[PDB]
Amino acid sequence: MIQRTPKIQVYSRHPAENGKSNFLNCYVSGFHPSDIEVDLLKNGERIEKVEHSDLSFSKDWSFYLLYYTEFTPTEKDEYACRVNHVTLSQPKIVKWDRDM
Repeated sequence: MIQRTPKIQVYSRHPAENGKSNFLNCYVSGFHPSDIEVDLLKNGERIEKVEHSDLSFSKDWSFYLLYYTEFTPTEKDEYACRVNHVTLSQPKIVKWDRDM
């Protein structure tokens, strides 16, 4: 058996075909087992509709999850990714850097 802690990246992108749109992305990578809980938070509160969740694996040992949704951020609001996994003794909260 193997277990691997997820790596978590939080970042924003504008789709080229719709440059005014802005997406907040969670990239949760390299984890095992696949059982996982992932939320986007806005001001400590969970975001309800998250347009997309794309799950894949490399070889059998490793999963990859892209979690993302459109958003309109102000300089006041705060966004984060919360991840819970059996490898983590406490839920991992990764804040969005407004420069990324």
